[PDB]
Amino acid sequence: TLNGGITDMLTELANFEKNVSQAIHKYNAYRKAASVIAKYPHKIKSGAEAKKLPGVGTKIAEKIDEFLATGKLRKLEKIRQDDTSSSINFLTRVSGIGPSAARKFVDEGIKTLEDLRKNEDKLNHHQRIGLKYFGDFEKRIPREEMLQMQDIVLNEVKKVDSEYIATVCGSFRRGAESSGDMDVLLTHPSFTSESTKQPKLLHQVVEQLQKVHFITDTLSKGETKFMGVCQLPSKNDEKEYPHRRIDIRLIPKDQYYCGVLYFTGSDIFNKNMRAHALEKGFTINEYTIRPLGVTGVAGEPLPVDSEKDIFDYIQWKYREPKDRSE
DNA sequence: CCGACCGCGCATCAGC
DNA sequence: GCTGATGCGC
DNA sequence: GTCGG
Ligand SMILES: Nc1nc2c(ncn2[C@H]2C[C@H](O)[C@@H](COP(=O)(O)CP(=O)(O)OP(=O)(O)O)O2)c(=O)[nH]1
Ligand SMILES: [Mg+2]
Ligand SMILES: [Mg+2]
Ligand code: NA
Ligand code: NA
Repeated sequence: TLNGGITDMLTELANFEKNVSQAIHKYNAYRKAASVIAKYPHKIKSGAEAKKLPGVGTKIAEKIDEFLATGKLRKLEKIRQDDTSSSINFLTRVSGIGPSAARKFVDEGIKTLEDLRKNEDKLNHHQRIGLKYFGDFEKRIPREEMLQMQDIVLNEVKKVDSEYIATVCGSFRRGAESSGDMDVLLTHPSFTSESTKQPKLLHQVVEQLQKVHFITDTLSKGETKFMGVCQLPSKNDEKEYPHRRIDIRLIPKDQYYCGVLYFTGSDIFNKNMRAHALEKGFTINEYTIRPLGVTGVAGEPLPVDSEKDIFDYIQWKYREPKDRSE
């Protein structure tokens, strides 16, 4: 990682605009620029060299100049002194508290972790679990645990039916040696884009993962999506593993390829692929890649039998999971 | 200039 | 109760 | 904040 200083600074700036300014376009601008800079294999030596990058414009470039000259931006160091902004930033780091609730709590005089662990009657279920596992959720998962976690889920799924197919995606499918969480894609033949043949098809999986105590908390559940907590088992007098965010996404089997494409990401990569789908005359979601007419008409689902079928439509040579860590 | 800047599932609230 | 907008997350 | 047209 060649320009950690610059990319860090942009991530700070991005977080501030999102959490404190509630300026979601400025946030996505910083996030893009942080991404392209994070991928560029020269060590940036001036703001001018960095303005040659796309998504880096003038205001970023002058920030990049001030930061190599001094190791800092005073904008950020002011943001770091201001008690109210700092407190907001900090509360967003609890899962389920975003910019709106972070500022509400700070206006209510709730600004630190103690205050939360005392006004829980003001937290909803998600925020409650979030603070409960606050330290754990800040920790990364070494890939070796991801593999450990992978065996449990995939084998517990064949127990409910051997026609379930599960594919870990997220940063694990991109090849990271550490992940924020585990993201799991769920396929069954009896749930095409049409027949809801067997209901509770995703509840089946979840409940079985709860029997064997792999899943231990729930942030949200639905026919298509489960956000919860999981924990690896440990040996005698072996200390416990940290509790981990787990996401499970059930998707029609005949739309699998747009499922993995969505779920391996990254999130920025999907924004750039989907924005480029739009320039080429298509729209892409988790389910389909559709044509557009000059009239805002989301056209008719187009046939894909490979991930690369998606790329060819928008005229992209295939990028391997390792290369979409944008 | 300035319009666009990804697309969706779930929880919760307001309003009726 | 539903519907529609909003927060928050993937 | 940055970009295409
Ligand atoms: N289109 C789109 N896809 C997204 C978005 N956010 C996530 N995804 C897709 C792509 C994303 O890869 C996947 C899971 O998102 P996470 O688990 O939150 C982040 P991951 O990439 O796994 O990295 P980690 O921090 O966990 O190490 O859903 C989004 O905003 N938009
Ligand atoms: Mg992930
Ligand atoms: Mg996830
Ligand atoms: Na530029
Ligand atoms: Na949060």
